[PDB]
Amino acid sequence: SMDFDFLKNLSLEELQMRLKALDPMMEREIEELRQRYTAKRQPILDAMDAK
Amino acid sequence: SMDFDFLKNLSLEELQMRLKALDPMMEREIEELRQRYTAKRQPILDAMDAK
Repeated sequence: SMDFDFLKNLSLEELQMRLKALDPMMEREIEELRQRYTAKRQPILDAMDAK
Repeated sequence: SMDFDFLKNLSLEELQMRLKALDPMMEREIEELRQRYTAKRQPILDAMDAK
């Protein structure tokens, strides 16, 4: 793949660092997702309150 | 919003159903994040293997 073609040009140490960064990056994305879902919830709550 | 104007129409029962559905929806999106980040590990590992 293109990603492999790019990554093969990096040092081993850089590749090790990139591998280790994935889990914390994913965890931050999950936190972002939770914040986006508060904004999905709110209009529904607002509509309930307007009935 | 046109979305809010839609939601205001809905019965309380319909709003409750939508609010409750957001939980499995968010969890499904967390599962997709897991898949996306595992995609990402593979080419890194492949580039490491190739040294």
